[PDB]
Amino acid sequence: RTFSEEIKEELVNVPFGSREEVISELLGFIKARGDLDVKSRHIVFSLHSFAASRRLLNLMKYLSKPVSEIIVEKKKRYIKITAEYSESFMVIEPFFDVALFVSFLRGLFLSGGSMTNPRYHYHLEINLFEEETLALTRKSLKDFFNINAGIIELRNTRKLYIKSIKDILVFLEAIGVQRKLEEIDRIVTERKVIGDVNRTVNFIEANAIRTANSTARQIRAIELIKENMGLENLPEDLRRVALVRLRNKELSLRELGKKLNLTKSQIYSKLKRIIKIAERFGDV
Ligand code: NA
Repeated sequence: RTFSEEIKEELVNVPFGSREEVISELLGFIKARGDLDVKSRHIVFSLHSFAASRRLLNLMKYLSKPVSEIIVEKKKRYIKITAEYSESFMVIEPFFDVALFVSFLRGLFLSGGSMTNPRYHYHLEINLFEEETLALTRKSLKDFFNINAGIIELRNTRKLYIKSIKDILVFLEAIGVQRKLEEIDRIVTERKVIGDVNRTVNFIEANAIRTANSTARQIRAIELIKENMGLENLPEDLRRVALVRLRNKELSLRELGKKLNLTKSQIYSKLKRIIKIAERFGDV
């Protein structure tokens, strides 16, 4: 089951605050996915969500309004719900009020909205044809909940989207999601790693101390060999490595390697051999 539909399942039995909030949520369904025909007295809803379809049926039941037909129009296939038109449906001003607006948002989201699995993306969207509706919705999201949302063009439709995981949680909780807010936080909190600047400094020092102690140990090993047997009496490939280290004592192993067409690991293996040889003569 998609993460999005799991969120929508939580909303199927959210309370019906009042008749006004019920009609406001229905208007959300109507605006997003309703093909309205006042003359023939019907509304055709096209829904890709079963959670959304069940919520729509529960709203119509609350209002005591009959739904006449439920069919699948033959992934791209969708649910067609035909219901009776009532002028009361269109009388509500859904933005005027945070209670009315939250119900409108729930309707918009259930019918035409979706949300990405936050393990992969931060994305919650609402698809809508009308341009005014989307702008007004975006303004009310900001005024009421301080939620910043962008807008996207798709020719067939336009998308309102929220990319802040903070704003997404506020949005979801506002419309009545509960269980899944905990799962989202466990995912968000688990991607995080916080702080210690002193731990960072400690780590950087430790690596620098390792590198310095190694380099000193290389130099010391080369000096002992030079004193006791002569570098000229090393195997040719170790001899060049000993000289390059001794002549370039502040270079990294990578940079020492470049001077002999050797990789860092190659020059490092040779330095280890040189140190092994120098144990003969003294502490290294
Ligand atoms: Na050199």
